[PDB]
Amino acid sequence: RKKVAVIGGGLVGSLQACFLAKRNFQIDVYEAREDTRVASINLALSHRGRQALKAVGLEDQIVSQGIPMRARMIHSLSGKKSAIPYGTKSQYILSVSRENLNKDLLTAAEKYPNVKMHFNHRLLKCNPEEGMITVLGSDKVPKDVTCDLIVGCDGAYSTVRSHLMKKPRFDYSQQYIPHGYMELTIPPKNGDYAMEPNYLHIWPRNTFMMIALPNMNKSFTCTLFMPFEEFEKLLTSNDVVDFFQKYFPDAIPLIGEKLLVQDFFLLPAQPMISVKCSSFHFKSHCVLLGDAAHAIVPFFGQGMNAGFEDCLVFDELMDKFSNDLSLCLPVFSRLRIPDDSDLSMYNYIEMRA
Ligand SMILES: Cc1cc2nc3c(=O)[nH]c(=O)nc-3n(C[C@H](O)[C@H](O)[C@H](O)COP(=O)(O)OP(=O)(O)OC[C@H]3O[C@@H](n4cnc5c(N)ncnc54)[C@H](O)[C@@H]3O)c2cc1C
Repeated sequence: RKKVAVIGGGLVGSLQACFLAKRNFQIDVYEAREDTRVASINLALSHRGRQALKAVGLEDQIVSQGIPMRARMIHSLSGKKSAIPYGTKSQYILSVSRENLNKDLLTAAEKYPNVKMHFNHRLLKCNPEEGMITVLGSDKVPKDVTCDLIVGCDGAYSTVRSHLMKKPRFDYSQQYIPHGYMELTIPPKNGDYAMEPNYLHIWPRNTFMMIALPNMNKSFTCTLFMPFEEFEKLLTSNDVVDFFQKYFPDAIPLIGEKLLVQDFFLLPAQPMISVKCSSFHFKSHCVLLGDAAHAIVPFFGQGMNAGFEDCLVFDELMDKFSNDLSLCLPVFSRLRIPDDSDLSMYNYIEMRA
């Protein structure tokens, strides 16, 4: 039995646990955060992402909890709506709860005898060549443990990644992009959806935009993507309401003015990083999946779905190369990296037609 340390019990980490569990590895997952089953909110799941769940027999489980989006609904500056179908049926996407997907994936990974969950454990440091990691439980005693394979599934700020990268003469490397994001809610109207549920709703503007995905509880979660330069200018409730009157006129009625002003100032806008690694593996000891390998901002694509495909492709290599990691890893890097727009920046011009 070969020993695997999966760093990160998020979306990709939990998925990968299931894939590896099928291959009779000894898998220990280490999640810094607490078990969410005791203790953004939406995502669009794609056809490609589905395939990965199906490969571990979770699809129908997760699909039943999801609301299908079969077209875009565009909200123009004037507050008018227009529908745009997806070309192919395979472009349909599914709105799913982030939290509950993570819950389901974790339970699925525990259904396996050879999987043990280690919550409230934060990788402080690791050694790739040495196959050793340094974790930290709540008891707060740095204990070091060895392993055969380290799977960096520890998200956009991967600690595993920080150890696999070299560190040049003068680090002229910006981490964050100039855009930030903020979540709002369109609540139900009369115990039902305040707009058309089976659409991805989009308020495209040039340098900023909002999107809305439906929830099972008959609300929509909004996400507003804006340069910090713009967020900076919205200091008061009056500023916010003014901004929304001017750029998202139909949104205020849907969200409600009070609710908007409350939720807008719960937190600063959340920053985002755009990174890609030259390689997703070290030797035969360490591989990166999900945002650890490629942190994809939503403007340029679909991070979860990409990470889920990471798992699928990795699993296909394992079949292909009979669990030989010396081969799977390097080939994984080579085959994934070359896998490269609903949320692009544009003005939407209303025509007479
Ligand atoms: C606003 C927004 C909207 C998005 N919408 C979509 C969408 O619609 N569709 C889509 O496909 N993608 C979407 N994405 C991308 C998607 O959220 C990510 O790409 C995806 O969650 C990556 O999954 P992951 O497992 O790699 O990382 P994560 O989900 O971030 O999980 C990483 C885990 O590692 C843990 N961890 C971190 N450091 C340590 C450490 N040192 N020790 C131990 N554990 C650690 C964290 O606690 C976390 O549980 C969106 C992203 C953003 C920011």
